Amino acid sequence: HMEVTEEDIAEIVSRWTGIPVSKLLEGEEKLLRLEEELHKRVVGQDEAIRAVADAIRRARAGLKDPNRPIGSFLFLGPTGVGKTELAKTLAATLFDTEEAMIRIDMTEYMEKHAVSRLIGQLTEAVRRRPYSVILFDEIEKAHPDVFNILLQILDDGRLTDSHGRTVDFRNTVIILTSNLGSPLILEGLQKGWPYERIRDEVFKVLQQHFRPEFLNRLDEIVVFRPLTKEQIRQIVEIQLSYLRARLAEKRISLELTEAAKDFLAERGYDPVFGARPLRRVIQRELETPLAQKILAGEVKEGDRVQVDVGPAGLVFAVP
Repeated sequence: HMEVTEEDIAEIVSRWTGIPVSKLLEGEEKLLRLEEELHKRVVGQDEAIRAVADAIRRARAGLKDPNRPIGSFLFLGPTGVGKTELAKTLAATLFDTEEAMIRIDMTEYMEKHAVSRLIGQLTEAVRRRPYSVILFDEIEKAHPDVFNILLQILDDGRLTDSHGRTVDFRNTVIILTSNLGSPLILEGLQKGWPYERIRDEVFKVLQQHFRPEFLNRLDEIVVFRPLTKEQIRQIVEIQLSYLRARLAEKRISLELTEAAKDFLAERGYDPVFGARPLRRVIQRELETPLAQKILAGEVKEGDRVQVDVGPAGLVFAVP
């Protein structure tokens, strides 16, 4: 039908039921091309994306335990290389909006009485949103008791609160994240440890916090890799999207050189936080002098701006 769209109908069903549009429109095939959706935003990390996609494909084919969340993942490796981005993108694609991602920072869940806070910070959030990606950040800091409740989610896709009434988790996607090993790998490189030492050290620290009985309940254990220079160069480009869209209103083009992107990349990426400090770097190195250039009148309506590297920082040109 022409005047009435698929979206029009889907929205009605979506609003009456509470089922996301995406979920109603999953079949109209996208599951086949879900890796490319996630690639629009998550540069690199091809293994992590396939994992997540393969897990979701299995649940959608009716091949997994129905009494479980759709997917359960442990995302290991360094921070700032795509974990949160992926989690968000995952929510936006499967459940329409990033607002459909619940983030539990386990730093607040270390001192025993933290279970009650969950059961109901967690249980209430998943009560009003049955269709949600749940992001447990740095899960290794979490207290044992708080870890026990997480297993209950992994066992039957449900969880009891204070009243006794169970909250359904069978439509949720659980992503757990941790750095464990990475800071340690950084230690041994700065301390000149032999490879096998570092490798032995990481393994035992992982064994301490995550015991087989818990990992067995997970769909995939993903280890995120550090980014290559080329991957970072694409991360720079993506991060510019908003600025470039802001300038585009006044028909202003922002055209960086090869050296320019590397410059930002160098200072906006480090092995500790990955690419997380890049935003502030862009804002300081490029967005600052550009603002000055505009307000000085040296950059105008429709102007094409060429960004190059220099000795002082970034140099700007008008052709």
